[PDB]
Amino acid sequence: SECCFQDPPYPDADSASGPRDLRCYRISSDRYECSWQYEGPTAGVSHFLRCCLSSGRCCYFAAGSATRLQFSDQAGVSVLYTVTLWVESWARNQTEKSPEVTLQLYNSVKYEPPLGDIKVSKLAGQLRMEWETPDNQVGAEVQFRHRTPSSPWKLGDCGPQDDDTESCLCPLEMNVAQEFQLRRRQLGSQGSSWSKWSSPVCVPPENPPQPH
Repeated sequence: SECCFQDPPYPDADSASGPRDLRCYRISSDRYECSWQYEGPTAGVSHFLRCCLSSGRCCYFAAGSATRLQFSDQAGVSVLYTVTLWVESWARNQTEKSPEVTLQLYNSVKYEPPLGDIKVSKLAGQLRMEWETPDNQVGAEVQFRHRTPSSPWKLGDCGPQDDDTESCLCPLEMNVAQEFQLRRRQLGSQGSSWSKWSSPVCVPPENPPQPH
Protein backbone atom coordinates (compact mmCIF):
# COMPACT_ATOMS: atom_id res chain seq x y z
CA SER A 1 0.00 0.00 0.00
CA GLU A 2 1.26 3.45 -1.03
CA CYS A 3 -0.75 6.58 -0.27
CA CYS A 4 -1.46 8.31 -3.58
CA PHE A 5 -0.76 12.06 -3.44
CA GLN A 6 -3.26 12.98 -6.15
CA ASP A 7 -6.81 14.21 -6.39
CA PRO A 8 -9.19 11.33 -5.64
CA PRO A 9 -10.96 9.86 -8.69
CA TYR A 10 -14.39 11.17 -7.66
CA PRO A 11 -16.04 14.46 -6.60
CA ASP A 12 -16.11 15.71 -3.03
CA ALA A 13 -19.09 14.99 -0.80
CA ASP A 14 -22.06 17.36 -0.83
CA SER A 15 -26.16 12.07 3.14
CA ALA A 16 -27.60 9.91 5.92
CA SER A 17 -25.50 6.88 4.96
CA GLY A 18 -21.72 6.74 4.98
CA PRO A 19 -18.56 5.57 6.73
CA ARG A 20 -18.05 6.09 10.44
CA ASP A 21 -16.05 5.09 13.52
CA LEU A 22 -12.62 5.32 11.92
CA ARG A 23 -9.95 3.79 14.19
CA CYS A 24 -6.24 3.88 13.33
CA TYR A 25 -3.38 2.40 15.33
CA ARG A 26 0.05 0.83 15.11
CA ILE A 27 0.16 -2.98 14.97
CA SER A 28 3.90 -3.77 14.78
CA SER A 29 7.26 -2.03 14.71
CA ASP A 30 6.46 -0.67 11.24
CA ARG A 31 2.87 -1.51 10.23
CA TYR A 32 -0.40 0.29 10.88
CA GLU A 33 -4.07 -0.48 10.40
CA CYS A 34 -7.16 1.68 9.98
CA SER A 35 -10.61 0.21 10.58
CA TRP A 36 -14.08 1.65 10.01
CA GLN A 37 -17.75 0.79 9.56
CA TYR A 38 -20.31 1.76 6.92
CA GLU A 39 -23.90 2.83 7.59
CA GLY A 40 -26.28 1.75 4.83
CA PRO A 41 -26.45 -0.81 2.01
CA THR A 42 -22.99 -1.90 0.87
CA ALA A 43 -23.91 -2.94 -2.69
CA GLY A 44 -21.47 -1.32 -5.11
CA VAL A 45 -19.87 0.76 -2.34
CA SER A 46 -16.10 1.25 -2.15
CA HIS A 47 -13.96 3.08 0.38
CA PHE A 48 -10.97 5.42 0.34
CA LEU A 49 -8.75 6.16 3.33
CA ARG A 50 -7.74 9.83 3.18
CA CYS A 51 -4.79 11.48 4.89
CA CYS A 52 -3.57 15.07 5.09
CA LEU A 53 -0.11 15.92 6.38
CA SER A 54 0.43 19.05 8.44
CA SER A 55 1.93 20.64 5.31
CA GLY A 56 -1.46 20.39 3.58
CA ARG A 57 -0.39 17.63 1.18
CA CYS A 58 -3.11 14.97 1.02
CA CYS A 59 -3.27 11.42 -0.32
CA TYR A 60 -5.58 8.41 -0.54
CA PHE A 61 -5.62 4.62 -0.32
CA ALA A 62 -8.26 2.88 -2.43
CA ALA A 63 -9.67 0.06 -0.28
CA GLY A 64 -12.35 -1.37 -2.57
CA SER A 65 -15.17 -2.88 -0.54
CA ALA A 66 -12.89 -3.55 2.45
CA THR A 67 -13.58 -1.67 5.69
CA ARG A 68 -10.05 -2.17 7.01
CA LEU A 69 -6.65 -1.48 5.53
CA GLN A 70 -3.02 -1.93 6.56
CA PHE A 71 0.00 0.13 5.57
CA SER A 72 3.65 0.52 6.50
CA ASP A 73 5.54 3.61 7.57
CA GLN A 74 6.93 3.75 4.00
CA ALA A 75 3.50 4.45 2.48
CA GLY A 76 3.99 8.25 2.48
CA VAL A 77 1.99 8.81 5.70
CA SER A 78 3.86 10.37 8.62
CA VAL A 79 3.65 8.31 11.80
CA LEU A 80 5.97 10.26 14.13
CA TYR A 81 4.01 13.51 13.73
CA THR A 82 0.32 14.35 13.73
CA VAL A 83 -1.77 13.64 10.62
CA THR A 84 -5.50 13.90 9.89
CA LEU A 85 -7.34 10.84 8.58
CA TRP A 86 -10.88 10.17 7.39
CA VAL A 87 -12.80 7.80 5.13
CA GLU A 88 -14.63 8.69 1.93
CA SER A 89 -17.06 6.22 0.36
CA TRP A 90 -18.22 6.16 -3.25
CA ALA A 91 -21.79 4.88 -2.95
CA ARG A 92 -24.71 5.03 -5.38
CA ASN A 93 -23.18 7.82 -7.49
CA GLN A 94 -22.23 10.08 -4.56
CA THR A 95 -19.36 10.66 -2.14
CA GLU A 96 -19.85 10.21 1.62
CA LYS A 97 -17.39 11.18 4.39
CA SER A 98 -16.62 9.97 7.93
CA PRO A 99 -15.69 12.26 10.81
CA GLU A 100 -11.97 13.00 10.85
CA VAL A 101 -9.46 11.55 13.32
CA THR A 102 -6.35 13.55 14.22
CA LEU A 103 -3.50 11.59 15.74
CA GLN A 104 0.17 10.66 15.94
CA LEU A 105 0.01 7.15 14.48
CA TYR A 106 3.21 5.78 16.04
CA ASN A 107 1.88 6.18 19.61
CA SER A 108 -1.72 5.23 18.77
CA VAL A 109 -2.57 1.87 20.35
CA LYS A 110 -5.41 -0.49 19.39
CA TYR A 111 -7.52 -0.13 22.52
CA GLU A 112 -10.00 -2.84 23.36
CA PRO A 113 -13.06 -3.09 25.59
CA PRO A 114 -13.21 -5.52 28.50
CA LEU A 115 -12.44 -8.93 26.98
CA GLY A 116 -13.43 -11.63 29.44
CA ASP A 117 -15.22 -11.61 32.79
CA ILE A 118 -17.07 -8.42 33.73
CA LYS A 119 -18.15 -8.50 37.37
CA VAL A 120 -21.48 -6.84 38.17
CA SER A 121 -22.86 -6.06 41.63
CA LYS A 122 -25.17 -3.63 43.42
CA LEU A 123 -23.94 -0.52 45.19
CA ALA A 124 -26.74 1.48 46.81
CA GLY A 125 -29.07 2.31 43.93
CA GLN A 126 -26.49 1.75 41.22
CA LEU A 127 -24.76 -1.14 39.51
CA ARG A 128 -21.00 -1.44 39.81
CA MET A 129 -19.03 -3.13 37.03
CA GLU A 130 -15.43 -4.23 37.40
CA TRP A 131 -12.97 -5.85 35.03
CA GLU A 132 -9.26 -6.53 34.71
CA THR A 133 -7.49 -4.04 32.48
CA PRO A 134 -6.52 -5.42 29.05
CA ASP A 135 -2.82 -6.24 29.02
CA ASN A 136 -0.56 -3.23 28.41
CA GLN A 137 -3.53 -0.84 28.12
CA VAL A 138 -3.45 0.83 31.54
CA GLY A 139 -4.79 4.37 31.35
CA ALA A 140 -8.15 4.81 29.64
CA GLU A 141 -11.29 6.85 29.25
CA VAL A 142 -14.26 4.49 29.57
CA GLN A 143 -17.88 4.92 28.46
CA PHE A 144 -20.87 2.64 28.78
CA ARG A 145 -24.23 2.35 27.08
CA HIS A 146 -27.33 0.71 28.51
CA ARG A 147 -30.85 -0.23 27.47
CA THR A 148 -33.96 -2.18 28.45
CA PRO A 149 -36.12 -4.37 26.17
CA SER A 150 -38.29 -1.35 25.34
CA SER A 151 -35.76 1.50 25.46
CA PRO A 152 -32.86 2.20 23.07
CA TRP A 153 -29.21 2.70 23.97
CA LYS A 154 -28.35 5.58 26.30
CA LEU A 155 -24.69 6.52 26.66
CA GLY A 156 -22.79 7.28 29.85
CA ASP A 157 -19.38 8.14 31.27
CA CYS A 158 -17.43 5.83 33.58
CA GLY A 159 -14.60 8.28 34.28
CA PRO A 160 -10.86 7.89 33.71
CA GLN A 161 -8.97 4.78 34.78
CA ASP A 162 -5.34 4.17 35.71
CA ASP A 163 -4.93 0.75 37.42
CA ASP A 164 -4.72 -2.98 36.73
CA THR A 165 -8.49 -3.13 37.22
CA GLU A 166 -11.15 -0.73 35.97
CA SER A 167 -14.66 -0.02 37.18
CA CYS A 168 -17.88 1.77 36.23
CA LEU A 169 -21.03 2.91 38.02
CA CYS A 170 -24.24 2.40 36.05
CA PRO A 171 -27.97 2.97 36.62
CA LEU A 172 -29.84 0.13 38.33
CA GLU A 173 -33.42 -0.75 37.32
CA MET A 174 -34.70 -3.52 39.60
CA ASN A 175 -37.99 -4.17 37.79
CA VAL A 176 -36.74 -4.62 34.20
CA ALA A 177 -33.99 -6.52 32.44
CA GLN A 178 -30.95 -4.37 31.65
CA GLU A 179 -28.15 -4.68 29.11
CA PHE A 180 -24.83 -2.81 29.35
CA GLN A 181 -21.75 -2.61 27.14
CA LEU A 182 -18.41 -0.90 27.70
CA ARG A 183 -15.79 0.67 25.45
CA ARG A 184 -12.39 2.16 26.23
CA ARG A 185 -10.31 5.01 24.78
CA GLN A 186 -6.58 5.65 25.10
CA LEU A 187 -5.54 8.51 27.35
CA GLY A 188 -2.93 11.13 26.53
CA SER A 189 -2.33 13.71 23.82
CA GLN A 190 -1.38 11.55 20.81
CA GLY A 191 -4.98 11.11 19.68
CA SER A 192 -7.53 8.40 20.28
CA SER A 193 -10.65 6.68 19.00
CA TRP A 194 -13.22 4.63 20.88
CA SER A 195 -12.80 0.86 20.97
CA LYS A 196 -15.55 -1.52 19.97
CA TRP A 197 -18.31 -2.22 22.48
CA SER A 198 -17.72 -5.11 24.84
CA SER A 199 -19.90 -8.19 24.92
CA PRO A 200 -23.08 -7.45 26.90
CA VAL A 201 -23.55 -7.39 30.64
CA CYS A 202 -27.07 -8.74 31.17
CA VAL A 203 -28.79 -8.00 34.48
CA PRO A 204 -32.23 -9.66 34.83
CA PRO A 205 -34.87 -7.89 36.93
CA GLU A 206 -34.75 -8.65 40.63
CA ASN A 207 -38.26 -7.25 41.28
CA PRO A 208 -40.17 -8.03 38.06
CA PRO A 209 -43.89 -7.15 37.89
CA GLN A 210 -46.08 -9.69 39.66
CA PRO A 211 -49.82 -10.42 39.67
CA HIS A 212 -51.93 -9.18 42.57
